[PDB]
Amino acid sequence: NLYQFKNMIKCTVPSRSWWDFADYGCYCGRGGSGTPVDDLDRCCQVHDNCYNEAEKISKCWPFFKTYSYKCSQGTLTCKGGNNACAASVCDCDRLAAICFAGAPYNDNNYNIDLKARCQ
Amino acid sequence: NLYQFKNMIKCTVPSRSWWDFADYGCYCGRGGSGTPVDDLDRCCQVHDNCYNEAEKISKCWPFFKTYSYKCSQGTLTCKGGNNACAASVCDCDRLAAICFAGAPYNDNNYNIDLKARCQ
Amino acid sequence: NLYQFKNMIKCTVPSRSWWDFADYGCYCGRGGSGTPVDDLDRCCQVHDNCYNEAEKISKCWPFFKTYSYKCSQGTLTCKGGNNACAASVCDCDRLAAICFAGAPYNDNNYNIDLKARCQ
Ligand SMILES: CN(C)c1ccc(O)c2c1C[C@H]1C[C@H]3[C@H](N(C)C)C(O)=C(C(N)=O)C(=O)[C@@]3(O)C(O)=C1C2=O
Ligand SMILES: CN(C)c1ccc(O)c2c1C[C@H]1C[C@H]3[C@H](N(C)C)C(O)=C(C(N)=O)C(=O)[C@@]3(O)C(O)=C1C2=O
Ligand SMILES: CN(C)c1ccc(O)c2c1C[C@H]1C[C@H]3[C@H](N(C)C)C(O)=C(C(N)=O)C(=O)[C@@]3(O)C(O)=C1C2=O
Ligand SMILES: [Ca+2]
Ligand SMILES: [Ca+2]
Ligand SMILES: [Ca+2]
Repeated sequence: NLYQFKNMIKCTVPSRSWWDFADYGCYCGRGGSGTPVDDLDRCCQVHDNCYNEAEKISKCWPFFKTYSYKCSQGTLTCKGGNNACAASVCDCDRLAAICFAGAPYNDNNYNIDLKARCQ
Repeated sequence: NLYQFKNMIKCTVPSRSWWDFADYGCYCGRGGSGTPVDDLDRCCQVHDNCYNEAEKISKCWPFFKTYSYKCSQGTLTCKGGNNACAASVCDCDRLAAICFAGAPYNDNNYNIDLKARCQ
Repeated sequence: NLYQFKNMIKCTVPSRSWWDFADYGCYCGRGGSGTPVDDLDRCCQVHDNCYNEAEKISKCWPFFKTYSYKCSQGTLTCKGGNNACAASVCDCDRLAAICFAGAPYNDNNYNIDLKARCQ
């Protein structure tokens, strides 16, 4: 669920606030419309796409779905007892958190004008 | 719930992203403040009002409330086994999805400045 | 949960829409980044901090967590049957609602540019 995604990002990107990723580029916090502004934005687009696949599972609602995972010393693991939806959502979150850690954060892409950038 | 509202909009407006309706005018994604910018915005105001009525049911929390419905060939039906809250929320969503399909989407009303338009 | 926070604000600030507080300053609707714009924004920062403490309880997810409370004649009380998470979240919400009632609302701080104000 949303909180667990936040916590995964805290796990792999402890130096950044959740808020920095919650309104960034055309896709971080969003979906659809536009050319990704940079590589971090592309992480987010990939995450959105991953959630769309997870949503093909009936009643699978990624931001609402609780899953089981562990953050240990900056490493994320999704636990085996997750149901199909939980497992899928957990992996989407994990892969994104890892992607975010590697992508450089561009201050110029925070809280951008969607009309200007994302058509 | 929120996902189900998204899916209803996908049912009746399959050519548009959810994101296009998630920050539009003074009311799509919002409520209160302002004169609706256009007829689509008015759909959203009506939807907000509908949710306010549903919220008169104790512990009825529209964006969180799961309901039962079916999208078939672009037609939405709310199912009979819904509890009072579920039934009300489902109908609010259905009527809005239908409203959105008919209202023309004005690019100039996406992601507008609320201070400029919605006081 | 989020709806209950909204309702608490309705209890102590019945003359204002929820939407007025949902995107105000650097912290109302947000967290991290920036110097609070005014005393109301400081209420919100305090609320965010309070939620961070509540989140130290395992699986305590403030915006998702249902709690028991009563609004009577503009006075909020958190009820005794709340679990640890519910109790903590309820108090965070209560204290914020009270803070919001006392803090003057500055129209110039609604829906501000985060890049301009909150770095
Ligand atoms: C619309 N989408 C399917 C859902 C469904 C259920 C939800 O519970 C939510 C969303 C959207 C997401 C978007 C995310 C996005 N970001 C990842 C932080 C984001 O753009 C914000 C934001 N800062 O506006 C959210 O509202 C957000 O945090 C959020 O609270 C959401 C949320 O609460
Ligand atoms: C405040 N309101 C009562 C609630 C309660 C519970 C929720 O779970 C949520 C809301 C607000 C709604 C607003 C809607 C709005 N829209 C319909 C997409 C919207 O303005 C956004 C947005 N793009 O900022 C959301 O955060 C939003 O999608 C959302 O995620 C919400 C949401 O997650
Ligand atoms: C990210 N944060 C941990 C969560 C977790 C679960 C949630 O269900 C939600 C959030 C963020 C909050 C932010 C709040 C904020 N405000 C208090 C209204 C806010 O900035 C908005 C907004 N207008 O964009 C929300 O999306 C918001 O209403 C919301 O719907 C949230 C929400 O739905
Ligand atoms: Ca590159
Ligand atoms: Ca008209
Ligand atoms: Ca002061």
